[PDB]
Amino acid sequence: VDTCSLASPASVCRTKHLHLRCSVDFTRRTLTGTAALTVQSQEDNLRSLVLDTKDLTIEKVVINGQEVKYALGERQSYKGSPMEISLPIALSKNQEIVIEISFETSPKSSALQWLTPEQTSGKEHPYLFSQCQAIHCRAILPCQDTPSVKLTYTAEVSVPKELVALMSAIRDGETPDPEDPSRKIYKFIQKVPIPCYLIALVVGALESRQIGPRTLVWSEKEQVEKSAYEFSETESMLKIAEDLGGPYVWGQYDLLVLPPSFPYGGMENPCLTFVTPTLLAGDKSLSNVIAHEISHSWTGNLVTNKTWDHFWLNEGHTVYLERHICGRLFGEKFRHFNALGGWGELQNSVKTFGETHPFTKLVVDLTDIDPDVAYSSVPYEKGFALLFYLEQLLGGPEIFLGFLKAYVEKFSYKSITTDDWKDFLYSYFKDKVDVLNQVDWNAWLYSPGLPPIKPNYDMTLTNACIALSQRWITAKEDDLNSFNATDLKDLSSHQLNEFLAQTLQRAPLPLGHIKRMQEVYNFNAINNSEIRFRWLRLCIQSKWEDAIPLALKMATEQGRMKFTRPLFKDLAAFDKSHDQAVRTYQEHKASMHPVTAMLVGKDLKV
Ligand SMILES: Nc1nc(-c2ccc(O)cc2)cs1
Ligand SMILES: Nc1nc(-c2ccc(O)cc2)cs1
Ligand SMILES: [Yb+3]
Ligand SMILES: [Zn+2]
Repeated sequence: VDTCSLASPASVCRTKHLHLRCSVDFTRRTLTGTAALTVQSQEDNLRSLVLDTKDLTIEKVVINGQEVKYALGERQSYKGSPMEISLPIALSKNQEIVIEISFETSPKSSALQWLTPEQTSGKEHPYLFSQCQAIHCRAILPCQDTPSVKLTYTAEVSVPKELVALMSAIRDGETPDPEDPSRKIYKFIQKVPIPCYLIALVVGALESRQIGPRTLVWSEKEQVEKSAYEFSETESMLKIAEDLGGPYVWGQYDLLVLPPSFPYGGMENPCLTFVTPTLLAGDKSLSNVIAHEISHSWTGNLVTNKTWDHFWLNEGHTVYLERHICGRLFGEKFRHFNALGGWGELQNSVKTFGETHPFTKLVVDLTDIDPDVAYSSVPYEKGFALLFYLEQLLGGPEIFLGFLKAYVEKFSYKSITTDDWKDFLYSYFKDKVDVLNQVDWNAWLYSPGLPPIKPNYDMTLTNACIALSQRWITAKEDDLNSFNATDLKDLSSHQLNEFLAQTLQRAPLPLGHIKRMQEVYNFNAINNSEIRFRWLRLCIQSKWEDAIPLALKMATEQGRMKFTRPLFKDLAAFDKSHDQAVRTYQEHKASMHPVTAMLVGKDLKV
């Protein structure tokens, strides 16, 4: 069972389809309307069912044109409140009914961020976006909020007429709202069954530009041009992904560039990937995030984790595919560079969590744990590490990609656990079971800390990063004069980032070293978000007071948790900025994304 859902499990009943009809009210910061769920009984004599909700106001439940009895249970913290519905007529196995629930969301829905005009690029219109993963869909509409159930959907969304709605679905037309000529209805259809965490909505002053045969970029007008350039590799990435994963089944692959407060680098919403504007480096250097979101169209969206305990299936295989796309575009040495970078990231996470911490396990027990609190790079990189280790063990990339494609084919449109994956692994590689039995499965899947084996990594592109990092770490005062801008001349932006990543691992450095770095490399001028992030962390942890306003600024002017959370932690750990960190958080709290607010608050112990 899914310990994160309070709804009837899939073994009792299954939602087949959602029809959503709602209106977006910016003045009230509410979504209001009806969720019509087509539900199929999996049991004989079914007389009631339970749905997940969180901070939803229920007006009525209608079945067969009549109002029916329902009750809301006690709130169970982050899980929300179970909604039990008494069915008018007992259902047979496989019998389907339609249950139409009239509801309204709370302004504090953890699924939604409502932005005032002053929080947008254009400063004229408000903006709304959703983020349902893992378990926030219940904060938008009543549903079986579990990835074990996959449904198709249709929607009509009424918005002020000067604004545009988009969803994780194929755009199916727009018309004036016949109930209100100040409004427009946008229509949507998602014909491929999906888990409900992939339901998504944005409403705002959006413009679009075409960047490939099946891709429009959407954003506020101010970001469209930069976005179209930054993500121009999208179609070639899709073509490579199709070669590795099989047919792209989703029709459209559009991109939405969100305002700065979007909490993740991206979110793989079907037909409409959501991305952070911190990707806009000016040189396409952060495009691996697009590769990653594209790869989710197979691993995650087609083959889905059955519960959140098995989230590594989603993330590990997606990083694996992502690195193959990047490897095809830029070479195998680059795939290895990124892979080795990912091992370093895993080192950080384990060091930070503690090597006995339950959240360093590949498969976790999320019973009574808020998945938002458990989220980290561990399922990404430990997942990737396992697959890359298996790749090397089992005969190399070409062979392991054969498994990958077969795995996607096998489990498409289904939800699976680590058991299912392991069973199919053993089935596909039955001719190599002897090899497979040398894998320490208990350690890999269920033990905390670093993996029992480190894969083999090509070092070619990483050597120069390590060389320069070590020069700085081993430098004494009388050596600082030897550094100059020519040191970076043969480094790509990826290599500069990794140089900073390597050096940050040994932080603090002496304040004199860090001042010299700025003097010769002018890292303060770099706008690449990844590089700037690591540089500012390096400065704060090395106790450079001058970096305080820059770190505070980066932490608050964007909201990607990858950056914001460690920036606030570093600022709180520096005695000179500690009070500033806490105060700044308290001042920005109200206008932050609700999940980010909560997590930063936890991090700051406030
Ligand atoms: N065997 C060795 N691995 C490394 C290494 C480990 C992690 C990184 O991110 C980068 C390099 C240095 S020497
Ligand atoms: N392998 C691991 N997966 C997780 C995890 C699982 C589900 C989430 O929503 C967030 C994090 C933590 S450690
Ligand atoms: Yb010396
Ligand atoms: Zn992902």
